[PDB]
Amino acid sequence: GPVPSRARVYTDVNTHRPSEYWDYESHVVEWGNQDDYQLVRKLGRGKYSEVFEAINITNNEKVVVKILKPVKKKKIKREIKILENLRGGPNIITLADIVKDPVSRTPALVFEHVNNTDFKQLYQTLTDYDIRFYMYEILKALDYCHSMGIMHRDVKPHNVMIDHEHRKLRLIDWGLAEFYHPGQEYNVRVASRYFKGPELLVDYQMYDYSLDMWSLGCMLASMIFRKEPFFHGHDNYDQLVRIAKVLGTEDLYDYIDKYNIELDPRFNDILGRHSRKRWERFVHSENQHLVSPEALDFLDKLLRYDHQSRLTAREAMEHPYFYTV
Ligand SMILES: CC(C)c1ccccc1-c1ccc(C[NH3+])cc1Cl
Repeated sequence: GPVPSRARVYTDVNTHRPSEYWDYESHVVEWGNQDDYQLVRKLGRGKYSEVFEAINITNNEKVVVKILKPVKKKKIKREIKILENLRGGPNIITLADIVKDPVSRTPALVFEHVNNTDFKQLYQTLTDYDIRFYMYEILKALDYCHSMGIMHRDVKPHNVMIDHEHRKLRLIDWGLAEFYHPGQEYNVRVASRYFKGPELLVDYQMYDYSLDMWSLGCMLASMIFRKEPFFHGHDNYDQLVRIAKVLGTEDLYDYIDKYNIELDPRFNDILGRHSRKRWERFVHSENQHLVSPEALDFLDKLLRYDHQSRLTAREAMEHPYFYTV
């Protein structure tokens, strides 16, 4: 069978805490008063959620209400417990309240409001220092949730809210987040296609916090090279081929051999043979203002097939790319 693996950092943080911390199924959810909130307008619509701007009538504070389609109760309990555990963490979205709709029995999470601006609109005003600054803010959030024995498992631009005016960043959407337990085999059907790590794509279940560091690398690559998404797969199999076209096929086969992974037969038909590309090959006149040798060295240390070989969030914080922050 596959070779076992464990996180290089925060390995046993959940083993040493009482069951109450990580046993989300036993968590008792208590509802606030839905009448304390007046819906203003629709902001977005997720996979299993509708998002509204609202105001807390009791204190005239603007909030965001995430109305959840109750498809899986266990999943709701998991998101709530994690948000409760991480509440007050650096750059972690604050869960302010949990409420229910009496008539339709619909649960809703209430969050602090963030005056967000999308990636496409943000890029034009972003300087090299700004990317270093915000990347460091994401790292503080990841080092914090990893230290708390939690893997985010859905790191992507749509899950990072940025109020550029106030230079305020918040890591959101903890619906796919999970507690890390060494030796545990997790569901690989997590993260969004473009950000899925190689461990997910080759069905290696014993993954850890390093999954988020791959997703962070995908984000950095799309910014510094202005290629969104960086690895543009059309399905989960094709996603690995797009990674192999950059990282080369040699290091991929070294990875599957190292962990004794049984690669799906479909890959022989589509994977092929690819050289390992130099990161400098993606530099052009439109994107060169956000590229530096430090940026490329840093990217090289995140975007590695071997999940054990990627920088942890704390190691990433110590990289020369962030000496200016
Ligand atoms: C600077 C920032 C951390 C970043 C780096 C790499 C890729 C994208 C982004 C990014 C993330 C979220 C949002 C707002 N939803 C906007 C942007 Cl520009």
